[PDB]
Amino acid sequence: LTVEEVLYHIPWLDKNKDYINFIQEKAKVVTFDCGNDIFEEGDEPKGIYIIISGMVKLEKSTDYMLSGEIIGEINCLTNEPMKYSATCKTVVETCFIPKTHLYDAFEQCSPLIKQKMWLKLGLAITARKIR
Repeated sequence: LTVEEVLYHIPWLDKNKDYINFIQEKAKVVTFDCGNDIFEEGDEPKGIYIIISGMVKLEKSTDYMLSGEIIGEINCLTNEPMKYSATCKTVVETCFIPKTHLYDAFEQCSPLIKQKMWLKLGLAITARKIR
């Protein structure tokens, strides 16, 4: 509903109002038409997208992503080119955090946000192993 509410669901912001307030300063709602690419394999990472609504398909020249899922964490952490494309299979609404503002958050809010992003990715790996 609100950008605030979307940010409050990101695990690595840890429901911290100060961290969320900071991010919200440059977080933007970004909408894609059906069929649009958010990015292509090889692109430099621009930031983090949290899917609000719609369906995104990742392809490495086949994984689907839905509401609540986050795109771009690893690539923002390593600053390496994307290794897959993301194509919108419906109208897709996202909350976007630019990479530079994320890095600013690590310096001005807390370095622990970065550690929490790695944590989130580890637990996903582990969960995905079981599931």
